[PDB]
Amino acid sequence: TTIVSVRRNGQVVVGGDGQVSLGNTVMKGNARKVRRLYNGKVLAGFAGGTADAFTLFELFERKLEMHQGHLLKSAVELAKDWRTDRALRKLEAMLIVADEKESLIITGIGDVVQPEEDQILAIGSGGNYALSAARALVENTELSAHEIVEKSLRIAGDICVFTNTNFTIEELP
Amino acid sequence: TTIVSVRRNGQVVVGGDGQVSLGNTVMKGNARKVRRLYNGKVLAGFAGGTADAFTLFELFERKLEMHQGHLLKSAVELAKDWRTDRALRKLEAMLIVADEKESLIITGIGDVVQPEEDQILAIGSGGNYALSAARALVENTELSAHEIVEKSLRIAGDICVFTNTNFTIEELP
Amino acid sequence: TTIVSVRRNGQVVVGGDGQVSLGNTVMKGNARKVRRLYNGKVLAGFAGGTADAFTLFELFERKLEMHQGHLLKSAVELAKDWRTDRALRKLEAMLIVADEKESLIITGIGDVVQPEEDQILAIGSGGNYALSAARALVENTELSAHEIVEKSLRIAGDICVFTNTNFTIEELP
Amino acid sequence: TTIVSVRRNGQVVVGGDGQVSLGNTVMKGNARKVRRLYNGKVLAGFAGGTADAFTLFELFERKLEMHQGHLLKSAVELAKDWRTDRALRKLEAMLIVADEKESLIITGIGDVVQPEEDQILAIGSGGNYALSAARALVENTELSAHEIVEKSLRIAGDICVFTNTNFTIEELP
Amino acid sequence: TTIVSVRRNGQVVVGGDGQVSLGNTVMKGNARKVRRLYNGKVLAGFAGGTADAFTLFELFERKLEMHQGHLLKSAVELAKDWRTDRALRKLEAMLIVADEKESLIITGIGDVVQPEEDQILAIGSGGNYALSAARALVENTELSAHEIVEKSLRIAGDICVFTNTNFTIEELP
Amino acid sequence: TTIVSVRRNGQVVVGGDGQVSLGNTVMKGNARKVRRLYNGKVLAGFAGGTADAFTLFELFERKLEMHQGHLLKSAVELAKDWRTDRALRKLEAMLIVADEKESLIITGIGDVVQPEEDQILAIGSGGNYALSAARALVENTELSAHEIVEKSLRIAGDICVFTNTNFTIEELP
Amino acid sequence: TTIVSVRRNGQVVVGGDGQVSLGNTVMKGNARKVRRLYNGKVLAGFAGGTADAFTLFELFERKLEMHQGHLLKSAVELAKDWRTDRALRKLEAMLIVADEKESLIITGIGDVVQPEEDQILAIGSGGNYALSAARALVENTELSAHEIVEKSLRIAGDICVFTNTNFTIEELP
Amino acid sequence: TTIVSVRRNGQVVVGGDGQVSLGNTVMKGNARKVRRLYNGKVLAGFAGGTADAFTLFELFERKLEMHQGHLLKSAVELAKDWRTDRALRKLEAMLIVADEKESLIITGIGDVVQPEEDQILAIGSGGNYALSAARALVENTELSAHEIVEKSLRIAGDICVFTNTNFTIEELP
Amino acid sequence: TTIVSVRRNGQVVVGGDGQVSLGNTVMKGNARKVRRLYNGKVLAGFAGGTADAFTLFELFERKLEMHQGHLLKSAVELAKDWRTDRALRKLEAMLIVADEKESLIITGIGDVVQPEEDQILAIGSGGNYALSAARALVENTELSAHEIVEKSLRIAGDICVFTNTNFTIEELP
Amino acid sequence: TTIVSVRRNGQVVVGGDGQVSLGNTVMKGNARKVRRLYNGKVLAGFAGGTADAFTLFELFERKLEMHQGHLLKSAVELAKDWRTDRALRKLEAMLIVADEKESLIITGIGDVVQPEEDQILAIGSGGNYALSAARALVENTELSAHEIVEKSLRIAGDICVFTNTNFTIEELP
Amino acid sequence: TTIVSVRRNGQVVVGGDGQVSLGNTVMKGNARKVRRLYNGKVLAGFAGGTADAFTLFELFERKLEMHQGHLLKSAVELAKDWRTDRALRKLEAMLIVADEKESLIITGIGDVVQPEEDQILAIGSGGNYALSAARALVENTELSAHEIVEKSLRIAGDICVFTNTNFTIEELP
Ligand SMILES: [K+]
Ligand SMILES: [K+]
Ligand SMILES: [K+]
Ligand SMILES: [K+]
Ligand SMILES: [K+]
Ligand SMILES: [K+]
Ligand SMILES: [K+]
Ligand SMILES: [K+]
Ligand SMILES: [K+]
Ligand SMILES: [K+]
Ligand SMILES: [K+]
Repeated sequence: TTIVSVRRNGQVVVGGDGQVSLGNTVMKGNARKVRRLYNGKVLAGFAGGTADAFTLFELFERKLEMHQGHLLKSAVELAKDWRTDRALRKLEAMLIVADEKESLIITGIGDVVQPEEDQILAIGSGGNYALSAARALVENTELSAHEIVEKSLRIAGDICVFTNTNFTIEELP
Repeated sequence: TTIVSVRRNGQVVVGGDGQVSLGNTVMKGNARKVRRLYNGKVLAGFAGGTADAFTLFELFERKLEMHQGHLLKSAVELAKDWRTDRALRKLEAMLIVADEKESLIITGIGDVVQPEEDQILAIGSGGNYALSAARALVENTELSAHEIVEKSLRIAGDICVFTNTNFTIEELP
Repeated sequence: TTIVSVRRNGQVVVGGDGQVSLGNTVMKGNARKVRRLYNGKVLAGFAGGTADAFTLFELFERKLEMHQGHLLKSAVELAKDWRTDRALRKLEAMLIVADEKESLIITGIGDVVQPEEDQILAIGSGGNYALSAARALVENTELSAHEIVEKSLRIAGDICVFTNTNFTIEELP
Repeated sequence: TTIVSVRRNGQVVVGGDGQVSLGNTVMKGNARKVRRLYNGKVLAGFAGGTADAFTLFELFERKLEMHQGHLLKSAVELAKDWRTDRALRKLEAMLIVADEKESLIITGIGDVVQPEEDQILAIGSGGNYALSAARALVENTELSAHEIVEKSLRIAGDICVFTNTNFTIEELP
Repeated sequence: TTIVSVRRNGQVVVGGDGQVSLGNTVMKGNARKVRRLYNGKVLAGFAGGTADAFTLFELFERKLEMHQGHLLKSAVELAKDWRTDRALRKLEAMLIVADEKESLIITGIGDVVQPEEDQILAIGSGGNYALSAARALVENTELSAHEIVEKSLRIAGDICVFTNTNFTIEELP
Repeated sequence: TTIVSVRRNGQVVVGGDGQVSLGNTVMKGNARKVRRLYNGKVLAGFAGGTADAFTLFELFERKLEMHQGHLLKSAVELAKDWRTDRALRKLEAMLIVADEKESLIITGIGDVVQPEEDQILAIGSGGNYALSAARALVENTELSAHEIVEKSLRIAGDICVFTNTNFTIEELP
Repeated sequence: TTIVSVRRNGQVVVGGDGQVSLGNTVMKGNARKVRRLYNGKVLAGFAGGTADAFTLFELFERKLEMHQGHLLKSAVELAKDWRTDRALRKLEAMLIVADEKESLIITGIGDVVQPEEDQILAIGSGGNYALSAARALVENTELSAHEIVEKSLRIAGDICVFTNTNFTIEELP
Repeated sequence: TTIVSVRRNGQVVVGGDGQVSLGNTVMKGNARKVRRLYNGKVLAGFAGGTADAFTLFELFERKLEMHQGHLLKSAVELAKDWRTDRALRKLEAMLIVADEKESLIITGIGDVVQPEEDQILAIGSGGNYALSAARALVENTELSAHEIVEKSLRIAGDICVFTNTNFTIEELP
Repeated sequence: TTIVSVRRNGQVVVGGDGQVSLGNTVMKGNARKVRRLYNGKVLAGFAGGTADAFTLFELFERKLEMHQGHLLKSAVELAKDWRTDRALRKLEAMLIVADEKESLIITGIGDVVQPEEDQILAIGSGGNYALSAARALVENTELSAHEIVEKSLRIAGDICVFTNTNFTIEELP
Repeated sequence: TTIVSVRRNGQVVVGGDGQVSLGNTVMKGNARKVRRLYNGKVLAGFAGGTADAFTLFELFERKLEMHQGHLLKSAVELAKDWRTDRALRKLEAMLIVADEKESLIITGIGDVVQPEEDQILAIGSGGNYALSAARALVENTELSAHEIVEKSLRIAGDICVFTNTNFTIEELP
Repeated sequence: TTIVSVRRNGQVVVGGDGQVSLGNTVMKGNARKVRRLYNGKVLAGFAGGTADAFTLFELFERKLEMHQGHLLKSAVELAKDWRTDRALRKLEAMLIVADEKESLIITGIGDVVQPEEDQILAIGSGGNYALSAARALVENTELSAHEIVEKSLRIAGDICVFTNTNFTIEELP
């Protein structure tokens, strides 16, 4: 799995591949791993099971609702519950969330990670290949966030056997 | 075990073999791995223990009763319970459910999987062999869902040591 | 890797994918795994390292030369040396060889092996997926051996994470 | 794999199935597990790798050449080498050898086993099922060695997932 | 343990050995593993602890009472409670029950199971040895069900280290 | 640990050693592993922790009280609870109980074991050495139950590194 | 396996059971584990493979020959070679040797063990059960060495699942 | 991670690196692991997730408030809640807190701990490298606490693969 | 470790980081992992021990010498020996070699890998991060091979905890 | 095993227990583990097999002969041969040797070692218990070396399950 | 164990502690881990078995004799033998060697490591603590090589449980 997000010139993009694997075989090649949340104002990408994703995206929306739409505050609150609720502790996954203000990785191990100054985030088994390609592109070209995400996902798809080249890409605004 | 499902021309078929292997021997040879649930409106097949499967089938029917018979919603709700409940987490198996609208694989690891455009799903140790044969037949012949399921189960049976030639094939007219 | 061979209507075809993997990552995606030997009269596919393949193919040619083009006798002697010499025993590659008369699989651990009446052979991690698709196509369509190999390689490349869709296909017309 | 040997009324028969399983799939289905050695005066069957077996069969014939064709002496000498040689210790398998006087199982763990008064020997994952059926038939019917071997192999085949219905049966008239 | 049942010429027999093992040692050699239930009309054999058996047999009787002697319905309900209750789920015993109409195996993990056309059933570590001997005897002799069970138990007791030769055999004449 | 019981000429004795070990060292060498229960009418020996013993002896007394002092009935009831209560399932141990009528071993794995006709029972790591010596003495001498228990515990103490020679022996009446 | 030796009133006996096991099943039930060596002047019992036994008994005879028939000296020399020869180090087993002067256990771990004052030795998985019974008999009866060996082997056979009751007993003189 | 604190000549300093790792890769290199609490009067460093840290620091502030700035009492109560609540017990972070009076380490497993006479404290995988460098510098130079923390963090960052050289250093002048 | 090679506009470059690690700590941070061979006409990078590197670079030079300086031929010959020589088989590592004609990865598992059409190769734990960045740069910028190698090594150094930023870069010509 | 030596007031004593264990059972309880060498002038204790000890002691004598009774030089040469010869390297015994001048421990892995100012040495699994008791007795009582060794062996025999209380004690008056 | 080497102002010092730990206890406390080799012109220290170390030291001196006393060449040659020789591969340890020109670490895993510009090397479980302290002292004081080594060994000793305060420090004037 590869999910990568880039923010450039007032645009933020989150994109992912479509491969769901079981052991060394492919169960599905067109999964949609990126969704729009909170009245389409938040982009969310997940590396993990769909049902697991629904439970966590559901709660994150409840956090946004009670926390005035503050991404960081909502993210920290989600992480706290995910880290301590006996039910949620069974959900193994990683998430990337982004809104018009900032981008974050949320984990189930009590961490919420902000990006470096280049504003790029990536998760999944192939995430670091997209991250490497994205940083190269951001630091050496004028390409748009959308174009970098597309090119980075492709590079990750050609290296990671668990990442394919069937992408789902969401942009905001 | 091999369970395969094909949907074509308004017909939905789910079938499986009959071999139950204990250790590396044939425990039973005429198991019934596909069943009709929800007043005969749902087909369900399982790869795993018979007792475990019956437990999950009953729970799924309760989810269907709860969510107006909507398959995807019910499957996601079952996957969530399966993922967190102490007793259900001890239940090892994979499920295929199908009604007149859609087909899904349900897992105990937080995944609910929809088929690709071919509308085929397969599970079990021999699942991928039936999947390969079914995809070849759907894309290259005019055979019916029933015929493809029978022919795919037979091909899987000649390759997988744990898959039988004694099939139970159920269809939703 | 997936290498598959089909013989139909006087045509024999051997084709393979192009992925070379190290762990769960791809080192090369355009590998040619099928070669023409014995001045074009023999098609040879291999799952394994290129150095191993070069060694085994050069040794195989030598044998074909001294057995005046007899594939089976040449293969039987190859397998004999393979299990005899401590140097060759270190080679883990798997091979498929085919001429206008017959098709065979040769490995260092299982000596020589012939196909069933359908004359399909497959090796590599994705082999059985290709085999399942090929058997379905031979038994249910009038497709040529080339068409079947191309379609079976594709089906396997869509299921096996170690097999890709960049194929090299050779045919003995 | 199932190899079984029965001696009755001056006839000595050794037979086996034809299934070679790679992982948990049918690698090959028509293997020849029983062979005639020593100018056709010895029958030998093996449970394990084909290459490994051929290596041990060749070594056994050299032992027979060395010890005037005496089966027990040669088997003990083979067992000793198999037990200590660096390369042979890597060879995993069990063997059954039989001539017109006696039958023996040879192992790589320092054992040479003679049959009980029933004069029956069996090896392989399905060996004990064939052993049970053969003992029942020798003690309760007047069937010949050949018939008992065929019927015992078939019974083992319905129980052991790794045993085939394609037999090679050799007899010493 | 080895429990085996054969039905022939209007006679049904269930018999078992008497060894109770803890690790690789024998705690008891004269255990009675076959009992007469439902006032003598039902033969029941079990592989497992005596406390577990007492629990399951008392529960089975209750069901036979409310199902007016119907073995299958009683067994199906037994298996339902077995997988339903957390208390019963802890019971790992395996059972064989037989009346003048039919013979069945019941386990906590595989629910209820019926025999093949030969009407032989077996459970316990030595079960398959008894099954192999019994199938050979049914298919090749005119022996009574009692004779076959006695001879099959003996063959299994001579192969399985956890089965002995002190048998308890019950017959429904 | 070694606990052994012999019943001879109207006398029943239960005795045990005094060693409590942790890993390969001795924590205590004078533990009292045999106690008198039910108004001194029942002898009880335990292989396991003291607190574990107290919990189980406590419950067994409650069983005797509600089951009219019937040892077998009380033992089966204790085993059922021990086998299924989530709390009791954590207690790992074995027990021997004896009254003026009979002797029994109670386990936490759903079994209650009665002695062979020689009326000797033994548990603990050294139990089978005392059992061997006891059977030799019972079958070949006229020694009293008390003397055999004492001599058997001593023999076990000289063989098992986890059994010592500091005994606690209770007799009834 | 159980081999036990007792020396009483000028007679020394070595006896063993006949079971050869592979995993949890019996390969042979009438093996002869005790032999007479050195012109019938030495008794030898072995727990291990037959071929392994032949190699070691062969060398021990060579030691006797060059060491004037001195058992202890010959035993220590055999142990030294067994402990250090790369070939012999592969032989896993234990031996008991006895002559008219003394009895010894020889191991492959650089040890030669003399008996306690009771002059009883035992090896094999069931050896300590025969040892316990033998010591009880020697210390409490007037039975002959032969009778004690026979009764001890029987007691071990009823406890150890890897020891049977088919004995081979040799006496000297 | 490496967090280290040194107190010298009325100055207390706490500093840490900025690497956040997941497995053997870096998720972030500019993390701020040292924060100013209690309106600037308390320096706090942490090894662990940011969500965990936010939780523990908010809880610590609350305690400082009710203990009127008493670091030790506040830390002791923090550690009490940490091991008491099942929610907090899931938090694995390690903390270092320091005010103008004293410096302490607090963890969920080891409660509160104070420094040795040199007043150096360190946590994180690289902690002991920083501690070793700091002890050498305190005992052999006149360097300020700030200089020592900066130099010790650098030495640790050059040895530990999970610690980098992007430091955040806070001082209480 | 990260070694990466790019060939662009008649220039070929091989560069690597300087970190040598033992477990999770750094043994050396300025290792030179790229050398010039064959009279400075060949560039060689290695991921593995220095002594191991010297042995293999030494042999590769011997191959060049006897094979007229043909890189591919020399590489295949080195791989064959490395794959089969008992001494060389102990050397675990990966190598990249380049001359004015082509670039290759040589492994000890019988493989020699040529680059894709972009002519980029990379090995080491961080190799795929440099590979991702290099491909992004080659496909989207006009930067020189030297500049891409430098920027790619840097990106890999910021992600892989086992790769640092102390580079050694060689260019040809 | 426990061997301990104490030197006090011109007396040196070496004593050991008598237990020989195989796994968790006792093969012999009256072993003599301390011997007088060099015509009575050297006391030698050993933890290990008797064959190993015979080998090492005969080799040690030879060295004492050529070093005219010099214990240290003889021991240093012994240790040299021990780690030099592939035959001797297989010997795992541990030794303690003492003469009227000094006491030393010699092992195949740690060469020669001398005692601390208290002149106590101990080897064997129970060694450190004897050492702890001996150090307490030397530092706090006026007891003779013989009394201390006897009392320390007893304390160790009461704690270590592999050490018994049948001691052999030798003293150089 | 902690061995550390520092070179400064023409002085080269190698030192180590004296603790040898067997299991988790202090086997010996005054080991001599640093030795002078090659006619006193080379200093060598080891982390690992004493016997193993002495074997490697002897072999190194032979390499020095072979290569005109050149340290690096000799170290690389030793590393090559250590890497491939069957017996030497069983030798677990790390070495530090130093002469008047250079210092190196030699490993059995194909590595020969030179120090960074600080000219410091350290090995052993406590090596990195001594390394940290030595680097702090070399970069921030004017202490001599000898003083830094002693002070670094002491700091390591307060942190590593396996490192002593009894040092052997050798220097090359
Ligand atoms: K991919
Ligand atoms: K099958
Ligand atoms: K693929
Ligand atoms: K089968
Ligand atoms: K048995
Ligand atoms: K004991
Ligand atoms: K037995
Ligand atoms: K670092
Ligand atoms: K790094
Ligand atoms: K003891
Ligand atoms: K220490």
